[PDB]
Amino acid sequence: NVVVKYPVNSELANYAEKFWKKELAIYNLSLILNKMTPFVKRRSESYKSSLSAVKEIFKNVDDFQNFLNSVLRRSLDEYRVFFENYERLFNSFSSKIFSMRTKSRLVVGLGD
RNA sequence: GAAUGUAGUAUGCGGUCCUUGCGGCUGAGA
Repeated sequence: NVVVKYPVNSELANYAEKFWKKELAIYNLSLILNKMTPFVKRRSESYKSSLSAVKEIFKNVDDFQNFLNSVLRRSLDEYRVFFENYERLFNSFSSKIFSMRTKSRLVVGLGD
């Protein structure tokens, strides 16, 4: 088995533990990713806080992706109204709007 | 040696312009 420890303060430690086990719903992806980092420990006597390490605490990679997308999908309404406002911002200035699909995979901000 | 008063350092002024979080790495070994 594995042991998961959270470097966050008390109370919030238990709440984040409940959040990661899908016991309680999470609506903000940035918050759970950043301020609720799980330190998954493998058979080694260390707590690796890497994305590969935190992948282990799930059933598999597909469960990880589904959980992340479900967390993202909860905020769909607020993001929709925000996108409507942003599009209204575009229409104010005489701007040109075009839409393109990701032909291949895309990753921005890999180096932060 | 004798015999002040009256008075806003104020009026106008965008910490802005130019800068890809990029570079490199076999989900493989039997």
